[PDB]
Formats: sequence, C-alpha cells, structure tokens
Amino acid sequence: SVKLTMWIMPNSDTPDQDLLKVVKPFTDANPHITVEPTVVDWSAALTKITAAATSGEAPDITQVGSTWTAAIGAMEGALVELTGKIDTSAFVESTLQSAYIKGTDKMFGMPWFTETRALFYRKDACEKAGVNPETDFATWDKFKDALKKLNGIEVDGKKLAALGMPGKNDWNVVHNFSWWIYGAGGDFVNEEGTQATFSSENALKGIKFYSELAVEGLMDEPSLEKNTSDIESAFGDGAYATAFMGPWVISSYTKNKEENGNDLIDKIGVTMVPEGPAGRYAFMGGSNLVIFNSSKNKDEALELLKFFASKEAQVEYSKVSKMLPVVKAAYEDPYFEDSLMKVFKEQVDKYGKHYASVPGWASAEVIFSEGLSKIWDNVMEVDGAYSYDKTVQIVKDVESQINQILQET
Ligand SMILES: OC[C@H]1O[C@@H](O[C@@H]2[C@@H](O)[C@H](O)O[C@H](CO)[C@H]2O)[C@H](O)[C@@H](O)[C@@H]1O
Repeated sequence: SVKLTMWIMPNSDTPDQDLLKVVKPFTDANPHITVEPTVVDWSAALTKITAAATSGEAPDITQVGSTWTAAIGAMEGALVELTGKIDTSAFVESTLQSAYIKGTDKMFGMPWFTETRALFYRKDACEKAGVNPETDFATWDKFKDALKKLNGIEVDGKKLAALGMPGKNDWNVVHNFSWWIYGAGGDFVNEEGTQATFSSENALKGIKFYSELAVEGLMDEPSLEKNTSDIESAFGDGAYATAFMGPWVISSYTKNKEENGNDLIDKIGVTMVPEGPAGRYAFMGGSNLVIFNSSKNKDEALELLKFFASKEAQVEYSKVSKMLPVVKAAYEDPYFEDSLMKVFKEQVDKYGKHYASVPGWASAEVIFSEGLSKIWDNVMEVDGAYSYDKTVQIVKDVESQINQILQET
C-alpha cells in the first residue's frame, strides 16, 4: 500500500472535496494507492513549500503557483526533475515555460491548470448606462469612457461603482498591474529575466493610466483597502458594474444563487481585457504540480501526476474549479462551448503573457506585493494628497530591490 499526500491551494470553498471528486477514478483503478489532500492557503504557500523542500517534512506532491516553480526547482535537491518523465506533447505549449527554469532544459513542474483575469460586467448596469459591453470595452480609451457612464449608475435604486478592484497586499497586487504594463509596451524584466525594467517610460504610462482610474473616481477608492477575496465577494453582492477577476468566481456566484437566491450570476457577462497601445495583453498564471525529492513513493507520485494530465481529469477539474485545462484535448469537450469560459480560453491563448520563469521571481513577488500596494496608498491619500510623482518614486525604489534579488542568481 502507498499513502500519497499532496498540498493544494484553495480557489473554492471545498478544495479537498473537489480534488477527491477528481482523483476518485484514479483510486478506484489503483486500490494499493490512497491520496490525501491538505489545503495550504495562498499567503502561506511559498513559505511553507520552501521550508518543506529543505526539511524533508513534506508531502509527496504539492501544487505550486506557476510563477514560483523555478524558485522551488532551483533549490538543490528540492524537487524531482521531471525532464523526460512526462509527455509534454499533449500540453498547451505556452504552459510549459513556467515548468522549467529559464535558461535551462530543467523541468521541475508539470502544468496542472491555467488562469487569466477577464473583464466581468453587469449587463443590467450597462444597459441602463447606455454601454454596449461587446464594443465599448474594446480599448483603454473606450473602457474609460464606459466607466464614466457607469460611475454611480443605479440598479434597483442602489448605486454601483464603475470598477471594483483590490489594492491590499496579496499575490494579485502585481498580477493586476501586469497586463496594464504589457499593454502600454513595458515589461517587468529584460529578455534574459536578469534586470528590472518596469520604471521604463512605457511601463510607467501603464501604471499611471490604470492607477489614476481610481484618482478620477472611476475605480472605487474604498475597495482599494481590501484584498482580492473581499472584492470578489463584493462584486457577487452587486457592488460594482465591472471587475477584473479570474474564472473561479463563477463557482462562488453560482453557489450564492443556489443557497441564498442571489441572482447576480444571471446578470453578468465577461469580455476580454481592453486593448492598449501595444495591442491586447493578458495575465497568464495557473499552477503546476511538483514531486518533492523527499517522496518515498516517486513511482506512485509520478503516476498521480500523469492522471491529473489525462483528458478526463483535466475536463473534470476544470468543471469543478473553473480553471482552464493545460491539455489541448480537454477543449474538445462540449463543456467548453460555455460562453463565459470561452472568453478566458481565447484571451489566454491569443494574448496571455507569463512572467519570466526565473528562480528569484517568487522573492520578487513579495517585494512587488508590498511595494506596488504603496501606489494604492498614494491614490487613497492616507499620507498626503495623491501625486503621480510619488508613484514614480515608489516604482523606482521597488526596482532597486528587485535588481538585487535577481543578481543572486
Ligand atoms: O503569485 C503566485 C501565484 O498566484 C496565482 O494567483 C492566485 C489567484 O489565482 C487566487 O485567486 O488568489 C491568489 C492570492 O490569494 C493568487 O495567488 C497565480 O495563478 C499563479 O500564476 C502565481 O504563481
């Protein structure tokens, strides 16, 4: 007998159950293998995985944020090198770069699922505001015009803010800036992933355009006090006409209707992020699976990773979590005719961009999460009036620390 244990990060209200619903076909076909999941929340996962990699007090397998894979894989003796042990031909090509350490041929993770952030909107709010959501969000400038018409629009006598986005420190702080920087024609690092470049003229143009949506009263300023989960909940309670969110919120809003009669789910659509002067760009994230080098059943652990990559497990995991599969064949399933999920798939395939898969990137995100949240503190005027000039200084200070981190490699 073999007791396979794995850590998972939560994106639903029942993560352990969702997972067991997906691996049940595997366990029914391998009676000598048991699988026990354990939840590790996102804010603790990097610290916990890093500690477990060196102490050996670890499960056999852990989910890992795609942007962290290289950081963990670069830890000597931390993970099983998967190079050649998994068949990557079946995978969506673009998902594989985050499974390797950039500049090496070393694959330390297997892509598990993909996610991007799309523009959710209230159909009823748009109709009343005279906003056509199929056309009026297409570009930065049209998006901004639409927000002005949606600002303070009322549905059933309650005012909505035009755009609700979090500003508090969680991992999504940098993710929510990413595609504004990209769409302006900037990037976080050079091609090699070895120096920071997000104080460039173009990067700052994107930072200024996005952050000043709140200065101008279009993005809701009080919501910048809150984190992603709180703003997701607020949108589900009707607080905002629009919000940029991942696909998993659809599970939450569907449950809110089933349990509470909250019909928000029936009032929303989703469209791609607005196009900037560089063309359209979107955040590409998701998670990979890795096998700890300390695993005493690497044969079974590797067997379980291959099952998670099977067409049926990918379809079923996508159904329960709303995440996108990383296996091309899953998308032939009728389920992906869904009007909302189609948007996330088209956006990530055509316009998705993932960070450089470098070992220092995980540590960089810690600095991004604290550093860039100071931009929202500036906008929120908690220490003096807002000024763009203070944002520029915040960004330059973050860049210096990122460069020192990248130089450790
Ligand atoms: O930056 C770490 C990893 O973040 C992942 O995004 C998570 C979101 O899906 C979730 O909704 O919120 C948490 C924070 O509470 C985010 O960490 C990305 O999918 C990964 O690509 C990324 O490595």
